[PDB]
Amino acid sequence: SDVEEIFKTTTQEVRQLLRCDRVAVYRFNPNWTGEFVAESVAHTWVKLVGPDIKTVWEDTHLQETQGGRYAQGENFVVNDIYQVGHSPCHIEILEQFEVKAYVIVPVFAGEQLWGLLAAYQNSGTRDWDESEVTLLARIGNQLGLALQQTEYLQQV
Ligand SMILES: *[C@@H](C)[C@H]1/C(=C/c2[nH]c(/C=C3N=C(/C=C4\NC(=O)C(CC)=C4C)C(C)=C\3CCC(=O)O)c(CCC(=O)O)c2C)NC(=O)[C@@H]1C
Repeated sequence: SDVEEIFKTTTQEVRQLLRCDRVAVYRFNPNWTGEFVAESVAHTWVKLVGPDIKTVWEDTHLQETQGGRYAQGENFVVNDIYQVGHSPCHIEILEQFEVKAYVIVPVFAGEQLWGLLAAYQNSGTRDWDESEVTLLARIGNQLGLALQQTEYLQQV
């Protein structure tokens, strides 16, 4: 799968586009277990996707709801995870990644929702601007097209 290389080089660019620290690719497996296939993070932090690589995130919330609002292709922007009035758990994990805000856009590739595209930036208690959110989703879907193209070519 050389297409991953294409993702690697682009994920680093979109990372700078939204002035983010790290940008993760979250794929939905047949069991919706939450597999991270790749992430572009500054060398100043832990890469995460290195020792184990397979970073699973079993979010029973999104699993039971089959993606929830994300299933309808709706994006979500969190300017701050605390101020939003969120419930316990999920937040504890995010705080550990040195992040307090993020943006989630849906990436469709193939027949269903392939995965989500999230970008985080050193806490970042700022407002996610329209210019950033809409471009992130655009590139996300754009990358999914490369997945389709490669699947069409059937790289063997
Ligand atoms: C402990 C209680 C378990 C848990 C519960 C829980 N989750 C949510 C809400 C959300 N879960 C996600 C999932 C993700 N966010 C990411 O950045 C990633 C990596 C890409 C994943 C997998 C999301 C986005 C939400 C918010 C959107 C939504 O609600 O659909 C809640 C509600 C309160 C909250 O939003 O924090 C609860 C109670 N979460 C876990 O991770 C534990 C398994």
